Amino acid sequence: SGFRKMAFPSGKVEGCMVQVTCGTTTLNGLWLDDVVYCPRHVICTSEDMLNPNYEDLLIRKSNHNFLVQAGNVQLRVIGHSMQNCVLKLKVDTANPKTPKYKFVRIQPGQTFSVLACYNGSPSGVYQCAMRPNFTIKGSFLNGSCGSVGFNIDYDCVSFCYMHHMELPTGVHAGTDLEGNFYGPFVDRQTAQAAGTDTTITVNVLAWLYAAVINGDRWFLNRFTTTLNDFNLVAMKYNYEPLTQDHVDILGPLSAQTGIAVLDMCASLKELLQNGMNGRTILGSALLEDEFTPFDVVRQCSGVT
Amino acid sequence: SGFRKMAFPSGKVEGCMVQVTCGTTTLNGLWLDDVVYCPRHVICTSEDMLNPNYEDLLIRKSNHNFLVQAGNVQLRVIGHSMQNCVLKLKVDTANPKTPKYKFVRIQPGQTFSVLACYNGSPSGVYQCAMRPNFTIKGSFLNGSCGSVGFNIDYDCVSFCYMHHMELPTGVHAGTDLEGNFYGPFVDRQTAQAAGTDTTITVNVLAWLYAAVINGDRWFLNRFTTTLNDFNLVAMKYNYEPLTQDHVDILGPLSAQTGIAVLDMCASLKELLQNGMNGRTILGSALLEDEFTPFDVVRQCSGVT
Ligand SMILES: O=C(Cc1cccc(Cl)c1)Nc1cncc2c1CCCN2
Ligand SMILES: O=C(Cc1cccc(Cl)c1)Nc1cncc2c1CCCN2
Repeated sequence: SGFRKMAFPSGKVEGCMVQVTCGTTTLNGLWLDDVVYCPRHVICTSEDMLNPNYEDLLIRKSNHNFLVQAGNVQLRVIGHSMQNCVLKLKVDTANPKTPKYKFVRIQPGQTFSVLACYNGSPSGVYQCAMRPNFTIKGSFLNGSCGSVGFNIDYDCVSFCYMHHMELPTGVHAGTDLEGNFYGPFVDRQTAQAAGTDTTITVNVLAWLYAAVINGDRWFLNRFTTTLNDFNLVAMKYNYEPLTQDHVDILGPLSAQTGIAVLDMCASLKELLQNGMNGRTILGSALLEDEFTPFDVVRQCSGVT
Repeated sequence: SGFRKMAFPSGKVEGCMVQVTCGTTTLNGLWLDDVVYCPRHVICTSEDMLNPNYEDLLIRKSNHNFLVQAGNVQLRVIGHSMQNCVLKLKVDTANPKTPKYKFVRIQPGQTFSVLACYNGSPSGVYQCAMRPNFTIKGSFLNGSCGSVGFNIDYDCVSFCYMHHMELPTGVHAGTDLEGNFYGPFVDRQTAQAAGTDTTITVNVLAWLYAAVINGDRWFLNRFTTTLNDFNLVAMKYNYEPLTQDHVDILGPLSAQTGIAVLDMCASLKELLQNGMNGRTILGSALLEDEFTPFDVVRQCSGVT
């Protein structure tokens, strides 16, 4: 029992982290096979970031201008190319610690672990979610760029995020491993404001199921609702609309607890309308939305 | 910017996790050098746990009864000994992945990362604190025993906890790596109730400093207080008494923000008395106490 914001074990990803320096800029790179992936803004100075023309800036760079260091050893760069907002640096050595891996582009509401790095060295690991406004609420300082987000399925690492920037609002934006940003963000130091950060309803419901499984049941009420009635309330509280796909995904949690999905929706509706009244659920005074239904099943079953 | 409940990168500890089986019981072991450490209740059946005489149960066990598996390979047990509540299984092979390590016994209020494991395989990593009642609020299922808690200082892993049991209240108890339980708990299936789970005041203050550093300042007020006045309020709210040692430890955070420790105490006093009023601090609707002052400085400075 007990329910924690748990990240995947980071060892497989730690073995991929390298330092990439170009000119005066140093950030993190991801070394998989004989390619090092990193944010293309490694070629920029702080001035260049105001209005960068990446193609023009990249013309002035050669393979020997990209310094890649894996631990205390230097890797030889034998090629470089720009794919969207990432640079792919071909090195002459395949990473001996390359795990089985995939590059995936996640949807909003999906969770992943982040291995925060500086100078190619890991500092910490934490769990987060891709927000519905395509930002992440991370913990990143200067030099954290190129730190990655990932999920693990047994021995396969699915890389889904690469850190690129912090918006003026303190929230984070980045790309998938093909270099395409999540959301409308661009790698420029310009006014970029995020849209509404709505709550991931299906995740809140999964976490309510995790609470019941772990014994916190005070919020269970004698009511039920319909998808349309629930969604009227969810719109009012800036919650994402719940669909039949979401109800389907909550099926195993509904079966495990014997609480119909729409009954849990009615409990969530009353929590939104009445508040917590100074009470807590799984040690939280607010409704947690960074656990997917898959995360709840995984944590509650012990998948290694 | 941004502030997350961050765990240490787990790779160094993942390379130490093994499966230990004795009879019908399987749990996790920690393989460091040529010794595998594990909870001594690996020799017990579920019936034995009601009133175990570990010395008597251990007499019936020989080296060949302890099955140790590191990945898909079996380790040869050439000796075994009981040290307090842990078994030390001497194997014929030194762990090639043994990191630089220490065994430390932490004090209540101190935080550490847990690598939750099942069958010697890592499932997740999360950050927790040793509660003032010597319990931990973990996320452990059956088979998680022997999972460890640790801190990392550059390349040295300081192991501080080994998981042993879940109390009837859903909270967790375990030992340091010398086999001594934290708190008054015993490795027996008997009525063991935890004492008052008080809030770690110094950690709440550190987290209030982290909030100011990250821009959440609404709770800062025009008041100050004294240690004795603050402590009268802290007693009323089941908060640990704040000492001059704690004020000293918050010195760097006080200097960074320019907010005197006793001024932050007065802000915390008003938060306790008036509540949050539906507001949040660092995305939390309650006062977080599982970040030490060292954790706040580490996260806010980027120590790798
Ligand atoms: O945001 C940037 C630099 C940057 C500027 C403009 C565009 C792009 Cl793509 C990147 N780096 C960063 C990332 N995460 C966190 C923090 C920083 C620096 C300040 C402290 N925190
Ligand atoms: O508590 C025990 C077994 C046990 C019984 C009595 C004494 C001792 Cl030392 C150990 N194992 C466990 C640990 N953490 C979590 C969960 C379990 C099983 C139930 C599910 N969760």
